[PDB]
Amino acid sequence: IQAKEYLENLNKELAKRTNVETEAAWAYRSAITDENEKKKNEISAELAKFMKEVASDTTKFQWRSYQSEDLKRQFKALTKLGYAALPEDDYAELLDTLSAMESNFAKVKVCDYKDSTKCDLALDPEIEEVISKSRDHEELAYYWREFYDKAGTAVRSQFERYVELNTKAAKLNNFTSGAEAWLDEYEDDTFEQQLEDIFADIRPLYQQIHGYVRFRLRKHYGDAVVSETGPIPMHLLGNMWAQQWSEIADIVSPFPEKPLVDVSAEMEKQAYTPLKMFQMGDDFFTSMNLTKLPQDFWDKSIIEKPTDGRDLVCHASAWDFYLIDDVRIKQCTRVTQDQLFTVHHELGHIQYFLQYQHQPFVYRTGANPGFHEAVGDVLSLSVSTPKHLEKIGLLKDYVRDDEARINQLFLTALDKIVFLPFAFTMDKYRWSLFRGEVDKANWNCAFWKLRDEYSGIEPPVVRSEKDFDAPAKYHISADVEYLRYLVSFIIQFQFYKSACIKAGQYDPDNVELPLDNCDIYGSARAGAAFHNMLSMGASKPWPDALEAFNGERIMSGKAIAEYFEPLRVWLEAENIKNNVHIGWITSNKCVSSHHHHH
Ligand SMILES: C[C@H](CS)C(=O)N1CCC[C@H]1C(=O)O
Ligand SMILES: [Zn+2]
Repeated sequence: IQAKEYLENLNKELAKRTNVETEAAWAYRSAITDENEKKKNEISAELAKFMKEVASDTTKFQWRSYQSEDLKRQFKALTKLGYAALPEDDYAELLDTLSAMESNFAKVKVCDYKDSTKCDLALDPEIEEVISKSRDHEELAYYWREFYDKAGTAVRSQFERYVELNTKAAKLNNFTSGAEAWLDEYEDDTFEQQLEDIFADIRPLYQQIHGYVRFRLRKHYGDAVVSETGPIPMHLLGNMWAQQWSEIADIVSPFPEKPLVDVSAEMEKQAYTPLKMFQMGDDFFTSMNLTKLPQDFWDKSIIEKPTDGRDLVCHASAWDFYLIDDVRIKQCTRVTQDQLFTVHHELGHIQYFLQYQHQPFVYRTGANPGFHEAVGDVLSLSVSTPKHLEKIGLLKDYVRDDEARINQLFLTALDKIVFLPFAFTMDKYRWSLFRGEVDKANWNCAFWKLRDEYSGIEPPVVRSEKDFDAPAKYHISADVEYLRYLVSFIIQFQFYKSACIKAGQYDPDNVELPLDNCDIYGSARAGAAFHNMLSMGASKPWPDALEAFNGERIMSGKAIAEYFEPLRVWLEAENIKNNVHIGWITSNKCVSSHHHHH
């Protein structure tokens, strides 16, 4: 019998019913009120029951024996019930606990280090600016400590029941745990190992940047503050979680003398605005014959932090309302070079949305979560190059010295190479929890030992099992899988390298056309490749989506390394010239107790 009629009917409903859920999720996250929180959870509970019933109806159709896939593909996916598999009581309890951590994160406020009266400083604007600009280790320590105690510790209990229900829901779907359930999204039994492999190839590179940054930081802050051979004290790497270090390029770039690609201040001087930035981002896509932003986007998107005293979630995000042309972004945008990439990052999501609207709801997602987080980053890479920044006048007079090129790759290494091990630890940690590998009595150290092993970083002050820091990371609090980023930072280079080749910008043979300097801006063959891939949306396992992009079907490290080759070689020499220590000894920042009040 034909269920193509069934599925078509059903997807159309799901897309209708998810629309409702999406408007409540979006109202909440634009204005955190209990009422909005209640409506939001209400809708999901409702949707959850529909799914349960929709799931039992499919027992009618024995698709495990059907003929054509796609159809046979839509059932395997529509019957994979996530948290909705949980009985009524638990699903609701999960939503509550899930709401608790999300709003706790977003509602954090600390008191200004030099004015204990204020206490209205928030993470997005204020704190992120301090961690990023201050050069007083004691002040960055203050803000580190103040933020991790509120954002992580305060929500340890909820986080524990979250893992419990997460696990419960995963066994309810025939998965080993929540861990193996996330991995399933990549449809490949050897995925984790492929990633463990690639990380190994780039690690050596990671351990040359590490010792170097540590060299300057220690030269700048001093021996007493940063020690040689020891892991790098966070709070000093310019990022609350140390996932990216570009913010401290003013003190660790090898050539601050040679032009620094810091368009950030030339932006502010030119009166750049959030709106202008989105429009610039709209341009790149249309330049590539990609789809232009629809009218609902400019009408509904929130692109600047609301000015009232209301609470909201401001960790940038893009929304697919599952209709036709109703896509919106919510960003607390600021005029700075990092935010500029972010806009593009977000538009990468929007693009994908538009690219697969026609697809049956079930397939309206990304081929492999990795693909979703990479689109917009590929354009960002182009925008970051001297070529494209001069072309738009955000870099007046610039000379490609040679040692100016080193900066152009080094400033990129702090966000792209450096990130690889951070994102890997994020899920390795949550995987070890989902799997019963760790004892609740060691939950907070496993996280730090893990930040130690892979990143060589440690907290500003001693923490203990009394604290719980993992939740200080938005995604841990909001339950958002993180492996998608690791995969993105790898393959986004695979995309970029092919785009530039299809575009007349990259030639491996001769020079004058180096990978780190193509712009693909205005490239039609590029957007073309980007259309064959995006338009598919989950309709096929990812090896097929990629193959639609460049004929290849494998994920590899042959992209970042080739891109950062000139940097890697420049460092080895430099590290011997300065006698720079490589590698680090285990950390002494995870313990338990100890006070001097007798
Ligand atoms: C806003 C995006 C997701 S749409 C995000 O969370 N990113 C982008 C890069 C890293 C990571 C982060 O902020 O931790
Ligand atoms: Zn994203």
